[PDB]
Amino acid sequence: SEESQAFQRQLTALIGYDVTDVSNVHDDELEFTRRGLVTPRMAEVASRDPKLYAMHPWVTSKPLPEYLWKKIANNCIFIVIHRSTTSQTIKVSPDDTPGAILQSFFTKMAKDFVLRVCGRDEYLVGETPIKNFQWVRHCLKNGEEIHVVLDTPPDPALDEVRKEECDRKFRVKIRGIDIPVLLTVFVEANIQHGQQVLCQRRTSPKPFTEEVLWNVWLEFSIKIKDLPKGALLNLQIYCLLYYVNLLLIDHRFLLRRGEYVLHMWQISGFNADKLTSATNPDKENSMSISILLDNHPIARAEMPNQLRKQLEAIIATDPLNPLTAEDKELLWHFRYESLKHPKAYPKLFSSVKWGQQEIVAKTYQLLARREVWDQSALDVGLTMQLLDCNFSDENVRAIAVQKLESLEDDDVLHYLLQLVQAVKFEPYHDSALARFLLKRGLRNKRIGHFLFWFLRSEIAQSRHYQQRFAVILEAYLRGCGTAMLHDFTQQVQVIEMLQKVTLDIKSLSSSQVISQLKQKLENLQNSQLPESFRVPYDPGLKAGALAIEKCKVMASKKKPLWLEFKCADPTALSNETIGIIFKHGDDLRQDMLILQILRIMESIWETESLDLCLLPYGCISTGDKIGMIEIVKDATTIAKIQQSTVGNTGAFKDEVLNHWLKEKSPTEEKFQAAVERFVYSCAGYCVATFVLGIGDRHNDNIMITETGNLFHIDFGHILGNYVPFVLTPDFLFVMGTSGKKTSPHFQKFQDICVKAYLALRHHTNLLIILFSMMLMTGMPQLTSKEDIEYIRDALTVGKNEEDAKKYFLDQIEVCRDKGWTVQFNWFLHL
Ligand SMILES: Cc1ccc(-c2ccc3ncc4c(c3n2)n(C2CCN(C(=O)[C@H](C)O)CC2)c(=O)n4C)cn1
Repeated sequence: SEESQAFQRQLTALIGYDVTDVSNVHDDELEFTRRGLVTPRMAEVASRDPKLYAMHPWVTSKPLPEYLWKKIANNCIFIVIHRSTTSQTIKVSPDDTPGAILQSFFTKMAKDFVLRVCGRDEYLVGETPIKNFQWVRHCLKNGEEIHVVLDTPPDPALDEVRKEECDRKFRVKIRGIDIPVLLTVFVEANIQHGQQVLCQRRTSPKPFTEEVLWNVWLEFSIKIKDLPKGALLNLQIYCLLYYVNLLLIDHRFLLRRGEYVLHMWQISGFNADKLTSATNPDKENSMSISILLDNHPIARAEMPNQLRKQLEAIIATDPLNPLTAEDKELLWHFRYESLKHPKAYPKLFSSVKWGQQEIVAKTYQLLARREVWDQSALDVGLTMQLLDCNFSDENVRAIAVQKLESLEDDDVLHYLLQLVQAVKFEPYHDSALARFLLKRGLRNKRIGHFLFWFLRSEIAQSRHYQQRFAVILEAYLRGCGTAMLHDFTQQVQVIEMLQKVTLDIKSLSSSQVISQLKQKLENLQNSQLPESFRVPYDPGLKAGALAIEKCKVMASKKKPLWLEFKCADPTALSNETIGIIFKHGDDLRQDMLILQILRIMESIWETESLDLCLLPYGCISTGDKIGMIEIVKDATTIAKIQQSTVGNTGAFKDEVLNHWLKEKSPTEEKFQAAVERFVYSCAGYCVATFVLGIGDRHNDNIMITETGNLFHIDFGHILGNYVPFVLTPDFLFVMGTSGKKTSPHFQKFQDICVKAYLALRHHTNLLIILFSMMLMTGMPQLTSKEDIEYIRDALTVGKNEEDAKKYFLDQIEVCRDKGWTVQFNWFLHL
């Protein structure tokens, strides 16, 4: 068509990369996957209830926690309804369904419509108890009234989707390399499967010059018939300067034959990029390498006591404890006993010699007998581990994905960020995981909204993986709907203009500066910007006009914008603005990863009726060293609370914070809250920050609210260029204690710590796989391997709870002993 040739022009502005281009490819895998995805998209589209998908309730089926029942008086919750300007409060039992709340409104008063939340694009539709809606649970948690404005349901029609239509050893010739500019140099060629190295050959050292030829045949000691699907020819160049990869078996199961001229990635300064099947786009600068392939089809007893226990002691250890050869042979030989334990599956499948046809054969035999796995309750940590870089076999990976299909929307959103990062571990573009994320993001607008920005973030700052991601996004967009498709267009229009203002103001560096900013913010507020837009980190909110008066640039080398917006929705029960920081220079990708692990930890604590009161504030990476950050209301930096009444000195006073807190409390009662709120929040971050190894931080990078909530910021600043945590004399002061001593609050502190710390240890393996995946996909440079193992030590694995409660309280003590040494040390950092 012609429209459809322009429709693709919009997608390409939404995606941020051109997926029709075919100039940095060397085969039809991408078109093949774009093509392959057409089906699961239309498949999912045709299956979503059009209504429930237009109104996208945000529900959970988990149990309403204790701390929120004990915040309810008596099976009685209050929902303040709004029609016009009339109010009316009503009684509700936590078990009252939203649909039956109208059989209590068109009947419970006399002398069609659906309940929408005031100020937000959030509804309470569908057959759920209201105690189970997230918004309700958020209003309960922070002591707030539930305001709904009854009105007309959106029209599914606006969601409508636009209409569719041999024993021969393997060998490879290294013709030679060539860099358009500069030593001795040789080529390494490895056959890899899941970080496992099947064979390795080399070249003769040639003289490092702008061109180098070899015309050699490197014969491998692997039979053609023993190549497993998903095996990579991995080509590298030492003097290690460059790598590139090529799948030996292809998306159509063909042995790869022909000539290839592959352009190569440079090292700099382990991680996920190094695994990509993508060649460099930058053909002008990139060293390349030329090669040639011509060579096609593709195809229980008992146990000694000591052995069983030796096997038991293997199954039990954490995901990072290395497997010896003796360990592996033992898992393999007793594989059938090993299959009875879902916990065994990562290590058992790491015992497989994947370079051997017949072994792989038996492994698939093993997978066919999968009932104990199939029948076991979903364990996400177990499941994440089969999706990491250690597994290249499709059938193994796909049984992990099968296990994820049972996640309800709530939990998909907890792990969405890292499931999307996990795509980098997929050997091929079309996978069960890439299709799984398609389905869940086509079924649910909140998942799909977030999926858009996660994918879009990667496309804009990763050339290693943008193509694969581009293809997944396109497939998403062709199924989200015109409504959302238009809503996504509003959003990108806005954040591209603001990024522009962001980078511009940044270069201009002040007295003058404050002038320009306000002036550019005057332009955009005409007929270039639309009237409003969903805040990307909180799809619930629509931002209207820029409170120009309130906007500003900030003191900070790289100089972020402090923007504020009016809520674009009239039914908004207040006139508080929406506050966003736009910033360049920080790797906000790392911040996303840490923030989301924080939400997971909050969630692990919920399982055990704890609320450690963290503030994982919204954060969306939009490009390389650029993105936006949600503003927390009524907050200041801890430093600043010191700079207030000691002023830019370092002469740290122990009394200031408990003063500032009383200085900000409306009463003495609300003051105690701010002290209740503080001791929890302080311990929440102390534990969480210590586990991740980002607890040794600087005074300026920690904040509090005029109501007691502590929370860390800037997590890129450490994991991004890099005492146990931070439990300082000022913090302890609010906790009643001084120097060396004790008090009722401080002990409470310690009891909340030890509970929280222990509660995370219950989920050791989960945390470890998440930490481990984070470093590989999001911490460039910071891998080493011996970075990974930190969280092993941190979570004090192998130790008893008793040894555990101990170790943490001691970690706490290094906080009393050091006092100010470090904060002052960080200050003295000029
Ligand atoms: C990487 C990174 C950057 C910013 C933030 C961040 C997050 C929430 C904030 N809320 C209020 C507030 C902030 C905030 N800064 N800020 C600052 C903190 C310091 N800052 C930085 O960029 C630090 C120095 O790197 C600018 C934003 C405020 O002033 N207020 C009131 C988190 N991570």
